[PDB]
Amino acid sequence: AGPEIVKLKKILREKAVPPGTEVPLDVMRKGMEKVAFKAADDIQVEQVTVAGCAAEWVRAPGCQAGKAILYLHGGGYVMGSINTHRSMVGEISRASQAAALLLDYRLAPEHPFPAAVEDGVAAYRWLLDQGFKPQHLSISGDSAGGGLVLAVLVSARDQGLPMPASAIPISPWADMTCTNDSFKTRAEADPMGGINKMAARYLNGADAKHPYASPNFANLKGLPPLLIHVGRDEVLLDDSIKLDAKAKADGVKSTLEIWDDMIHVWHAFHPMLPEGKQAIVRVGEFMREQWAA
Repeated sequence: AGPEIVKLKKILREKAVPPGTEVPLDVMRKGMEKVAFKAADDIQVEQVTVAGCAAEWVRAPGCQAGKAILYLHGGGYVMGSINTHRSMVGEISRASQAAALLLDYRLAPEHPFPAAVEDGVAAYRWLLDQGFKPQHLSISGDSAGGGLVLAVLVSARDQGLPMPASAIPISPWADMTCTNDSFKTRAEADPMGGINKMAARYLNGADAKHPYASPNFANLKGLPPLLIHVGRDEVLLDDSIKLDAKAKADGVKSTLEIWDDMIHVWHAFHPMLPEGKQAIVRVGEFMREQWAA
C-alpha cells in the first residue's frame, strides 16, 4: 500500500545483525546513539534535572502554556536516551502543542526494575509539584517506555496520585514473559531471542508477571483514556491487543489502532515515512481531544 515502508523495510533488513548474534550491551547502546535522528531545527530544548535524572523539555512551536507530556523512551529498559528519542518527541510536541518532558530514567542492568518505574512516578510527581494540573497532563512512551507509561499509571494510582488526562503507549512492551503469539506469527514481517535478554536484564530474577513490570497483568481500574498504536507487522502485536482487551475489562477507554503494513514505532521514521508523520499528527490529535473534554 506504501512505497515508503517497502523502501524502509528493505533498508532495515539490509542493516540488521543476523538473527541470534550476541551483541554487547555497550555495542547496542552506542549504535543506537550513533544512528539517532537529529531533531528538527525549530525544536528548542532545555536541559533540566527531574528526580535526580537528567531530562530535557522538548518544545516544538505552538506550544501551549498549561500543558505537558511525560515522555518515556524505548530501548528494552537497557538502552535509549534523551538523544535517541529527541527527534520523534519534538514531532509529538508539534502535533499536540504541548512541551514534552523527556526523561533519562535509570537503565538496566546497572539499575534493575523497579528503578525505571520509580523514576516515572517521580517525574510525574515532580510535574504535579511544579503545578501542572493532572487534567493538563499526558503520558506517552514507546516500546519498553510504552509499558512504563502503564506501569507508572498503575503505580502512581496505588500511591494516591491523580490520573493525567490521557495516555499514549506506542508499540508497548507490557509483558516481560514474551510468550505471546505474534512473537511467532508476526516475526517474518518485523525487519526489526534478543528481547528476552532484555527481560532478563531488567527483571534480574523478579516476577515477570509483576504488575509494574508487565502491566498487561496489572489492575488497570481508574486509568485515564488510552490510544495504543502498534503495527500489524511487528513482533509485539499481541502486547497491544491484550493491553486493550485488559483495559476494556478494567473499565478503561482505549482505542487500539493496528496500522497495517507498519513496523515497530514507525513513528520514528517520520522523516521518510508518510504513515510516520500521520501517526504522530494523530497522537497529538488524541492528546488534544482529551484535553478539550
